[PDB]
Amino acid sequence: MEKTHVQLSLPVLQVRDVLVRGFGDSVEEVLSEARQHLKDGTCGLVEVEKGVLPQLEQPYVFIKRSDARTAPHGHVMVELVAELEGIQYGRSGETLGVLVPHVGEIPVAYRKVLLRK
Ligand SMILES: OCCNCc1ccccc1
Repeated sequence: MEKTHVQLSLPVLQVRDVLVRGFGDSVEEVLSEARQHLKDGTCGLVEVEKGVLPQLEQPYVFIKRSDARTAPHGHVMVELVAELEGIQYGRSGETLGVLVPHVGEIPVAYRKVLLRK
């Protein structure tokens, strides 16, 4: 029943509000946990600016733009890419943000994406 892509609206969190600053301790774990939280509706997004990544925990999970032509509704097509110690696991387009668990923080916006699953 699982489609290749799912439309999600992700809460955009300010980095200083985030209570759980990463998904886990290895590349494989963070990707796994990020995908589960995305399915459960408990994933937030932090937009990357100077100073943001040092305030979060590695490995990082990024959502990156996967294509240039399809934004049905306002949902940019994205895929997950993890980073640890300067090495990325996946190759994709431009970063839309870094994913983190969402545990009830108040967002500043919602970001519509079409997530490749
Ligand atoms: O083992 C999967 C259970 N999820 C634990 C968790 C992680 C981050 C925020 C809230 C809860």
